[PDB]
Amino acid sequence: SVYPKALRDEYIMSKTLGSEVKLAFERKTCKKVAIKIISKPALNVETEIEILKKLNHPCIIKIKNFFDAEDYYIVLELMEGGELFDKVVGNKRLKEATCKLYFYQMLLAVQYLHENGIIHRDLKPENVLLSSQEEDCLIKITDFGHSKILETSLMRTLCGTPTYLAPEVLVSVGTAGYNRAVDCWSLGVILFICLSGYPPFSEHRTQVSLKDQITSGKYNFIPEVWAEVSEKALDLVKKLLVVDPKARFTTEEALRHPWLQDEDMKRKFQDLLSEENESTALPQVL
Ligand SMILES: NC(=O)c1ccc(-c2cc(-c3scc4c3OCCO4)cnc2N)cc1
Repeated sequence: SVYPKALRDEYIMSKTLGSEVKLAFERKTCKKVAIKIISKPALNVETEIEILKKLNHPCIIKIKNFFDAEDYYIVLELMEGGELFDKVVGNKRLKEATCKLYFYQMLLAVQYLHENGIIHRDLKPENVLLSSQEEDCLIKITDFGHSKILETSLMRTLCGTPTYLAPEVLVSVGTAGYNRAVDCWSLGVILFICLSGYPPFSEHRTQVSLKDQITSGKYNFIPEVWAEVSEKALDLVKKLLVVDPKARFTTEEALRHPWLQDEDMKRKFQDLLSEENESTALPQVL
């Protein structure tokens, strides 16, 4: 098959980056972009586009253009560093200071989403992108297909008498409003993987079921591997891998954790930030 005419009109398509995501060039600027192809569905796409249009944050990918045709085409910022996944697969591990730089950006991004009433719901190494091939770089969150936009139903229900209201609804009031905490769990797992080169929950060399490990919260701790890692880092992971969503660390609490009170790391991030902004900085009023 071929690409839609409206797309071909503005962009020159190119190689596959991930088998789907393609490299392409905007004709007007000769600049590199990334184009995500979603085969026809509608719903996930509708929300993803609507989310990407309204969000504006350095650690969240930006949408440049959209094409609704034989298939869906979403035009995004090209992230040259690729997926974080490819940096941690094959038991590869990142140096702790890099985990801190990356994770700090993940936390800001996800905090920003929660502030804006959005739950990602699919945080994984694959949906985290690096801006460059340098190991010191900006990261951006991607893939909002599974996202949720924020209990209004329950809220309406609590107005008025529960004369006819079922018990399980009232019981659900306790935990109502903590859906965002699933993102913090996911962050916890990502941080674990990054620090250790291996996953906290798997079926490899174990007879307890994946489900069971997770609900129990008994992650596979391998002291050999973790001796390399700080006690501060490990502590943060522990407060994110908390089974009770009400007790689990929020992004704010993670951001205040001692492991993240690291002025050098922050400085380096600011550095990479303004360096990215140089491209677009208009002179301003003194
Ligand atoms: N699942 C998604 O929504 C999504 C969106 C954008 C990207 C993305 C990937 C890349 C990649 S992947 C492997 C690469 C590469 O670029 C450098 C060469 O090697 C680049 N930009 C993107 N926006 C992935 C998934």
